[PDB]
Amino acid sequence: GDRINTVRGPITISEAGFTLTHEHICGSSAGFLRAWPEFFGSRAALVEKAVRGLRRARAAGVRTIVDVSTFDAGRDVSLLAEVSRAADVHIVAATGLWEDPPLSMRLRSVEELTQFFLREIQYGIEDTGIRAGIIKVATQGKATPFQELVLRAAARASLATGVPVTTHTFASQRDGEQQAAIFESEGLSPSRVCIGHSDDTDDLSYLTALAARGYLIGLDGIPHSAIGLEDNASASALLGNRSWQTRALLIKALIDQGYMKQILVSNDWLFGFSSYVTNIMDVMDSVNPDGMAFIPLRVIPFLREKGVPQETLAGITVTNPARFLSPT
Amino acid sequence: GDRINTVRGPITISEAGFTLTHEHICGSSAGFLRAWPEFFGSRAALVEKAVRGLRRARAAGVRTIVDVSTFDAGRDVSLLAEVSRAADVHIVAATGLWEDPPLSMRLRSVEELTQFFLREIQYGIEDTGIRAGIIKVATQGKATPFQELVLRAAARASLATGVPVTTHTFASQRDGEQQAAIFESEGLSPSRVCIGHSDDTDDLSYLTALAARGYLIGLDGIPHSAIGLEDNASASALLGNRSWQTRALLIKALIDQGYMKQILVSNDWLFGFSSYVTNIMDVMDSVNPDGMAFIPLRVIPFLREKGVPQETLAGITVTNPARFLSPT
Ligand SMILES: [Zn+2]
Ligand SMILES: [Zn+2]
Ligand SMILES: [Zn+2]
Ligand SMILES: [Zn+2]
Repeated sequence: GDRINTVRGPITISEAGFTLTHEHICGSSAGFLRAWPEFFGSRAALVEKAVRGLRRARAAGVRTIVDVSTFDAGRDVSLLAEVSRAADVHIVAATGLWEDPPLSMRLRSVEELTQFFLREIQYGIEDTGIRAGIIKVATQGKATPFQELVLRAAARASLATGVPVTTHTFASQRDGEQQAAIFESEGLSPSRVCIGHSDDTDDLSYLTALAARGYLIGLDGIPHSAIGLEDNASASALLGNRSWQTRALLIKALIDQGYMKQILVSNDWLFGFSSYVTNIMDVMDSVNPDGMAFIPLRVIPFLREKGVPQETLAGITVTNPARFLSPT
Repeated sequence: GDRINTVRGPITISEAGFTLTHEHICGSSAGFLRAWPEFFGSRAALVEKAVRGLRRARAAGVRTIVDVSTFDAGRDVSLLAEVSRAADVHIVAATGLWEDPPLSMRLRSVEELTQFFLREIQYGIEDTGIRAGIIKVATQGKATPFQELVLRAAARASLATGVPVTTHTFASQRDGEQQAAIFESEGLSPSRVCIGHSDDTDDLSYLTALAARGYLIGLDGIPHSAIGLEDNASASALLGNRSWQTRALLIKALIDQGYMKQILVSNDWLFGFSSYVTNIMDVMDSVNPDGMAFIPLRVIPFLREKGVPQETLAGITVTNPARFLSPT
């Protein structure tokens, strides 16, 4: 209630500080890093790259990241703890399910899924004792029958524990509207939910319809852009053709509409990425060499020059994540 | 070449003895047993159930099982080693990919997949040092583009190492024909391939077309039957409405056609099964309380009473698996 669970234990709300609410140490699949570490060069190479990136983010002012990798995104909390220890950056781990649940998850009931999410929040992840501080869910268009169960189980786990929910959307398909409907049918407060990848769309009617009913809006992929890589079909499909400035200006748009307290900003960066095409991490790193430091080093000064007060940006990067993550 | 790799190290061909060539300790998904052991009651309960079942199989004459669980079927070779040690039954582990590859596998090239399979055969699975003795692959109808890559990578790994390939089919769709075509396009000898779940069909033209060109025929689900459970839709979809006697008589049919040296027989049993509906293991155990001992306790005497000589059944259960598994 007055503590947020991290991969190194509980921290006070004050300790979280500048917080990136949607990040990944490694976007993978369950068991994959253990079974095929050479895909990333080596496990040690992945750790070192992550520690260097988090250290640079910490020098730019970041104090906490929320790693929203789930079980099926290959979340390895022992890896997160090692990297968090070495970089002196808090890492909040996630439960929930992302875009790639295996059969052993896809065949489960809403009650079974709730047990699993509660296990990772209340007891621990695997045998590590590390407890999730957030629940991650996903749709990519209209929800599959199973995804409806996942969203309902996430609501039930959140209602039992006060831990918030954050989502993956196909933003241009307005997924947040169906996600909101399911969450609200289970009695979940919108104040406990971040509708993520919302910077993937320019539709202000969709974004303000979510914000008006109390949802937090995840503008979490600001440096994702393939402008300058139209040659590259896979990178264009993943990153889009909208500039980082266009994405960042949605932060100002929601501020100007009165929603500054409901905005959560992040990079959605990673240090390894096996769940997409080979060498995508190299392509992404050439687009954005600042990595997770892109928000404080480039987005914050950009919004300042566009006239957003520093106090407003401090509220967005410090106050909003603390209010969101604090169990309630 | 003169050794078969098991989860406890290499064994001589003579040590394999009576061998069940298609079995599972636990049909699951990667990482699932680690993340949610309570699904199986407990990890300790799963181990104990498996040790009891293997001990009963050993008392019935079984000396070796081939666990054809892949990475994506949740193969845990440390679990296999513990159960193999406690029951004094050799267990051969598998590499390859089954019906549920995650994104981090599905996006890989044929070259990358070959590296992964070779890793598990030549170096070891995860950090355990345990090496696979067989490569498992799967189609369920016409092969997906990715499944074509898996089959080709399996052929390449087999050609480099001499380790055999065994397959999952939708037998009534005659999957073995396309599997054979892809394998042969890569230069793989049919003598290194078992076309599995072949007892799911009664089509003798399909079965003899595979056997005639040299494939081994996996009659591996003999006790799978939902006769007596027409009420149960999920069990009927999984197990089928053909009797175990009907499946077992395919063994005699292929013997009578001259293929006794190409028949491999098994139960396709499991001690846990999270990749299907909840409580399926209870349903399956009520259908077949003998578990993995069903082949020696019921199928062998049944074929004897139908006139198959004991020497022929000994060739099928001892000689054929040794010839198949011996790297060449
Ligand atoms: Zn996402
Ligand atoms: Zn993400
Ligand atoms: Zn199968
Ligand atoms: Zn099987």
